[PDB]
Amino acid sequence: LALSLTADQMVSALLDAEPPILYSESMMGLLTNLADRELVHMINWAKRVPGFVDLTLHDQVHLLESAWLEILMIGLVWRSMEHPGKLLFAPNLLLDRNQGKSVEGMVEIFDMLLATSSRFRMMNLQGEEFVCLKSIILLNSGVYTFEKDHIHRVLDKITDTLIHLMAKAGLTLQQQHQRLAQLLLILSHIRHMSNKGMEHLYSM
Amino acid sequence: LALSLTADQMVSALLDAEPPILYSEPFSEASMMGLLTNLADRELVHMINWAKRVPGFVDLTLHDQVHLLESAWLEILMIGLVWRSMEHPGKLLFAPNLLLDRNQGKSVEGMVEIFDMLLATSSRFRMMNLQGEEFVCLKSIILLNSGVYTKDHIHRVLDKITDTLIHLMAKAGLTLQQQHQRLAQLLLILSHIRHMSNKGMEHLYSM
Ligand SMILES: COCc1cc(O)cc2c1O[C@@H](c1ccc(O)cc1)[C@H]1CCC[C@@H]21
Ligand SMILES: COCc1cc(O)cc2c1O[C@@H](c1ccc(O)cc1)[C@H]1CCC[C@@H]21
Repeated sequence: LALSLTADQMVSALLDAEPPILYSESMMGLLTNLADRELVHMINWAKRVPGFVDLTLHDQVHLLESAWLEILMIGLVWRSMEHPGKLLFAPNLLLDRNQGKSVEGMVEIFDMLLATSSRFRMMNLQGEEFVCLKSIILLNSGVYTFEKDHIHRVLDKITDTLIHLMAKAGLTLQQQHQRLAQLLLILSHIRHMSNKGMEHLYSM
Repeated sequence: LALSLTADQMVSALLDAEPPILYSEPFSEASMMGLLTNLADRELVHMINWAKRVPGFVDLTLHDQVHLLESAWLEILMIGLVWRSMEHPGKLLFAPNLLLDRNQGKSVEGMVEIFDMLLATSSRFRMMNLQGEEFVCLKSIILLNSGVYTKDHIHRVLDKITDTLIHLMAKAGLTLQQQHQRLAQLLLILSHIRHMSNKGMEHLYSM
């Protein structure tokens, strides 16, 4: 199972499962087109998430319907870290705050996205950490609105992994749990952005 | 000065700051909505007082104090609700003289879903053996984290609360591994309370 993998194997597995950075092929049409092409990859990525495929098809689908937008958003935020003030939706679709105002109600979400991006930059989020957070989001957003014990052992597994990475990075015990906490609190914001995002979508 | 408190002082200050449990005054969609809102308005007053006793909160500008309370008040009301609904399986203790089960949620249009979410969370708390000391720490984190990205001072209090939480677990006898694992389970649930607050605002803003 996934419960038997070591911290290094979990990370290595997660890294190798990573989806590719897709390209942007009226504003909304590009984002939905890009988002929809991204969705196909997400699914195949989910199946590579240790612990995921051990669930019933119904649960696998419930977990994806629940977190797909948070997942797209954390990926968006991730590739935007080295472009302060901008959101890199795709290598050929990097938009800034002003371009957001273009669509109705999008400036509020952009600012939250940029803010979450600064936070990651300010924190120096590592790629190894990032893939862990993304998996935690997958297994955690639909888990309370549903197996369950399995999901919780896997989440503890990823937590161990996260801590393991910090230990190796050289952080002290106290820094380790302080960072884990900071990283996890950010998921609340991502959850919040996803909710706003859904509202913005449903109104179209 | 709040950044100078020890894990034990932090706990004491938080438990002392705790606001009181209020009482409410078949239900129709109209009266039930009035009972809940009346209770909420009265609770909000004590929350603001409680907010001011949260280490580092008053050190913030008035504009930031208002932003934090404005974005987190429902999450705070709901975590309090979930907390006092632990011992009452399948029910929500909005107040002693107001314990509603899921069926009394259908009374209001589209509230039964918020109800199921709230109840599930209550189960998770019960299931996790959530302790009052841990509970006051989460509530505080909720307050300070809800609008922090929409600052340096705020993150130190948070780190202070993280250490307290761990401290509480260490004393309880959990191994280092169990400490980090429990810390995560607790924090991942704030993600769900956030969602509930969000669906809650939608429902409230809907009428
Ligand atoms: C960004 O504002 C949220 C947002 C608001 C909205 O009304 C519509 C959309 C939004 O994010 C876009 C997105 C595209 C690619 C990504 O990697 C992430 C998100 C797509 C996702 C679904 C429709 C469209
Ligand atoms: C199902 O609750 C969501 C909910 C939906 C809604 O449309 C209206 C309300 C709700 O929660 C109630 C609540 C009252 C006391 C508490 O301790 C916690 C929540 C109050 C809070 C603001 C208006 C009312």
